[PDB]
Amino acid sequence: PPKPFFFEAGERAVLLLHGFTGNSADVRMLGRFLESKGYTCHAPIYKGHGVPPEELVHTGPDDWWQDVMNGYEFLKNKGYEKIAVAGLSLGGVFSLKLGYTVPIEGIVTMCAPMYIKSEETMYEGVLEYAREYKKREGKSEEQIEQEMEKFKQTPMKTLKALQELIADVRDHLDLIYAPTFVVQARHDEMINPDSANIIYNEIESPVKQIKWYEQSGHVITLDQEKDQLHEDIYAFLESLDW
Repeated sequence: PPKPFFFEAGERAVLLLHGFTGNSADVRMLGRFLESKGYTCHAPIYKGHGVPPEELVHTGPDDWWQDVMNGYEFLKNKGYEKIAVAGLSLGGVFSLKLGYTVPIEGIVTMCAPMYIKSEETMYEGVLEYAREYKKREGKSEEQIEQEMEKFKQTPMKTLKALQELIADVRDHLDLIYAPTFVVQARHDEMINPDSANIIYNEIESPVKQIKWYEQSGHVITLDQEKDQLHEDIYAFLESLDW
């Protein structure tokens, strides 16, 4: 079972936020890299994540946002005065939201969506995540088929609220002034990659960058360009005033 992590290293702190159906392991290699460069990092786990998929469908963005805000306060309460945030997929949407809610030193958004899909299609992605989870538990083909039949007997009501969240943060991009680095996979199989241009062009931040990765998929932290990604994020964070 994944756990949140807290990697102590230096005075600069980074909150690391995972994606929908993800967990802290999606940002753990980035956390260890930043820790080796002097950055303290903390990654929460959202409610219903890092646990059986059956639990995910009774949670929604109102819950996950509380984990995000508690993760920010965690850092504050441990003595960190300045905090940057980096987020993957839905985590990048929450990074932006935190950026117009509380004091933030810098924002890194990685493959954050600014367009949505149908609720059916989003539930299809939850079903596929549940299948992979159960495959990974080492369940039999027959056992997985029985459990998935039953999983289907329960709607995930909060998918509309997740659509509303993305739309809402998009509409508030003009409130963002913190230095921001927009990261996007050119060929992203899960979201519209033009999302990155929406973020870059609509924030008000005088210090902004965007970088495209040509050989990566959506979960960019775990893909083949992660080492260059690490160095690019480090370079961005070292450029801030702190």
